[PDB]
Amino acid sequence: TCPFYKKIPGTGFTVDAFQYGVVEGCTAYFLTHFHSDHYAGLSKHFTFPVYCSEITGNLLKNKLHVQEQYIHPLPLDTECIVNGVKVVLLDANHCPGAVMILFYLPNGTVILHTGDFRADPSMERSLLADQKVHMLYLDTTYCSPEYTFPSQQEVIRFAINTAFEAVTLNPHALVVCGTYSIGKEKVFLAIADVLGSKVGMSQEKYKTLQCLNIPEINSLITTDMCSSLVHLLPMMQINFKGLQSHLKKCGGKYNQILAFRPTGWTHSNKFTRIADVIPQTKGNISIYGIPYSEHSSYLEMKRFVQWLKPQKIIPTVNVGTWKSRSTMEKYFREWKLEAGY
Ligand code: NI
Repeated sequence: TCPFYKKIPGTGFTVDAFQYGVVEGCTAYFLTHFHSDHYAGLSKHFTFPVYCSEITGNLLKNKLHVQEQYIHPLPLDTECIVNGVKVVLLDANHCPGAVMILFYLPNGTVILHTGDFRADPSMERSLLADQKVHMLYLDTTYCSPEYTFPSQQEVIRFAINTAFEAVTLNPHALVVCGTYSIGKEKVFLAIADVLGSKVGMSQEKYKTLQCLNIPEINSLITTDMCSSLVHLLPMMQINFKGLQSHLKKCGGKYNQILAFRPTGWTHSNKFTRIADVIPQTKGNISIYGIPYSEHSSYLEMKRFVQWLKPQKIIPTVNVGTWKSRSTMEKYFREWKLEAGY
């Protein structure tokens, strides 16, 4: 049965709420982005209206085989009406096609649902600036002060310099990037760009990238592994076994692998600057752990919330346990007392 935090009060609307069968009273199902925990339950068998970004709709059509009649894509940054309610979709700075949703309720209440997001200062000069927001449905993935991480740009610069040096040193080395969902594409696109290469990958992965409205994408990606010095593999294969095995498959065309594993936070973020990072190595294979986050750090989340000054916060992540809920309520209370709302 559908939880309160996926319901929008005073509408027939739900968010990211497809795994409970038919939700009684729901007249429109929003989907914030194409990640499986959020789309869970959607299939070609779904026959109610789904509202989402154009990218998310392309994915729904092509990967999930949801029928076109049920897919209602909306442009971003544009005031639209849905079932007689005014709504706006905003860029979430998460994965391709991910959005936050602004609901302007008939009674005059304004609600922001962040979906999944990485808070940024640019969000402070959006349509959010134009009026008070009363309720915030918040991505609390890293809502604890230990969660720090570098900027996406620091990480990319690091990846670029590292790959360029290794391949200029050994022109027969192969660059491999690990992947499991959409998101974090800039890792492999920036590396490929500095090496003058396309990125090679499986047919299933190519098909996914072809739905994302990336400019000039046909000149950036290919299913011909032979013709490419940056390859994508499933994240599960980024280990010394998987990478040796892959190296055998390429027909001796390369004699070395340099691999990247973009992770979230893991415990060593507590000490190490990006400049100090060093790989695990076994022989002619070297693996780098890089902390590329598409969720807010604790400090990013705190700044956004203290700017927005909402009357109520409703978490959407880590809600299944009392300890978690209680911990998060303590931070929200500190933030409020500090900022004076
Ligand atoms: Ni997500």
